[PDB]
Amino acid sequence: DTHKSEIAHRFNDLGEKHFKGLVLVAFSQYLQQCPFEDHVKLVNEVTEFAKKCAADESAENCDKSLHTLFGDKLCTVATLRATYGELADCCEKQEPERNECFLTHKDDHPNLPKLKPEPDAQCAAFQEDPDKFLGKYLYEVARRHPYFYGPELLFHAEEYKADFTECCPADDKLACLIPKLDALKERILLSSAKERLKCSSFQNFGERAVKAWSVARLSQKFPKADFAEVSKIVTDLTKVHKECCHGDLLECADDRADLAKYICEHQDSISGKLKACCDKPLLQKSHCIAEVKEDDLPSDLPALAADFAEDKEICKHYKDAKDVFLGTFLYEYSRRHPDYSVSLLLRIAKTYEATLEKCCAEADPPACYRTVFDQFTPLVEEPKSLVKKNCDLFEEVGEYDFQNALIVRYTKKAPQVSTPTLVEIGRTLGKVGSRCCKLPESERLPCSENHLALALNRLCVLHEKTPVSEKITKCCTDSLAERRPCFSALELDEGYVPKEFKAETFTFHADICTLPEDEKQIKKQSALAELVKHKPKATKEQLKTVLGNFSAFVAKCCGREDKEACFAEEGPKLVASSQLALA
Repeated sequence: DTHKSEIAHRFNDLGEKHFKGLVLVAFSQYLQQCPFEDHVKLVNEVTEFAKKCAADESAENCDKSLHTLFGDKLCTVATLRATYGELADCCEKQEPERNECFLTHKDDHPNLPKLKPEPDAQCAAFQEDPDKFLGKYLYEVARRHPYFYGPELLFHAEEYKADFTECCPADDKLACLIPKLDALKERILLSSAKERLKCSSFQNFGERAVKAWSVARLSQKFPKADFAEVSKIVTDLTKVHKECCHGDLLECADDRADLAKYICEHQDSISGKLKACCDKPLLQKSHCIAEVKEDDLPSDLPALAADFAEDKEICKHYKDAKDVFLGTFLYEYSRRHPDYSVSLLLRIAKTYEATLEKCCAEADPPACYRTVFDQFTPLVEEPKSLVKKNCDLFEEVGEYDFQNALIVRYTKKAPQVSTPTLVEIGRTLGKVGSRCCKLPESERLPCSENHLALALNRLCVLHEKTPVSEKITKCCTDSLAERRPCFSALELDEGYVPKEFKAETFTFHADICTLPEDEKQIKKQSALAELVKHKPKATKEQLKTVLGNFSAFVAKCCGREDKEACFAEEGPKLVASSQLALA
């Protein structure tokens, strides 16, 4: 078989730490609400069985697929029906039905307590049992991010470990640690969103979309890599993420390490950016490769016209070599467009395709498609200008205000979406501005739009469980490449029924005062979303004014000796008048 004992195989390939680590992740992700130590128990159990199997691969049940095994193990959890009404059902199922059911049950918004950099308790529990602590952390993250890129989560566990290692004996324990952990969780959220997108793309669009994505993306990254090489990496990487996305984390990690190895063996024909990565220890390397910056364009990028616009037998290649020719196009076009977002590239590929599909059905395809690259211009311009308008706004207005505009913007598009989601999305989209907008300008488009894809996908993912808007559905389930334009193209449904006004929603209390700023913002942005839901027609500018008024009022009442009296005295008036200020 593919390996006598997949479990042994993986155990042997990954080694215990990573294997347990990934099993922990795998398990945490599948069974998100389970006590950490029950996951540890299961991981141990499975790891134990790994070890037995590694010792005797012909042992009873060592033959079983990883999933049967892990599904089996998960299905043994105590409170299975209790904790996971859904999952129990899954457990009656054989693989892969069972895994599929299990994945489906994966909760993308388990809304678990926020992992708070709690330096003392954490440093303590890390100093007590760094293994349990990192485990916990894998668990905490995995369960919060049921699709987090397993291997990556082990890598992040290292950073998490490295953070605590650096910061625990420091006198300045909080201020060594909180920013690291803050950054880590951000890196986590982003990585998570990245992997979520990958996984969503598999789920929702299939491997070919993931592939085309990865082609576009790895072409950008590895522009000096030949197509074959990109393709190879894409196939492998797709497999990696397919596995990971399917909770086949061991395979995923193992394949990933294979891939990293492969990439590092081939770094010279892949990218000079890999050298840094390929010098790194395993997880770092893989991480580094995953996150690798795009290589310099090779100075021998081929003119694309010749093959892709001018070549007379394009239709022929298009007909008998579609995937490849398009893949090639995508590769070629993407490697020379690190300045475009992947989805843009994919849209461009789709237009390229559509244009061949058009041109080749016509009388002189060549005269039709010779202008094929020219049809990319509008595809380019739209996101470029959206990125500009957004960076401009962002620049002008700053993250929170930008988030607010985004919250308004998305709440308008999708007012049925839960406030927290809307806030989350607009918040994340604002973090996109902050991330992307400050980048060298040619990086903002790919940045914004790539990151936008992450956040939309987040919304989409959320929308999967909690479908509230067909328009979201449509945007989420139509072309992944079009998803961002689709969302961008959303505006307010002049159908949507303003959410009934509930004063309390905008009623602030002094509790807000003790909130960290991001939570006060969230509270404001939540009210803001709510202001929008209630007054969908209210312009962002009215909303901004009103939120302004709310913020001021909050700021003021928080600064009052009697915070609550302030909120109590002044809130309702503002709540009432706010409404006047809207639609």
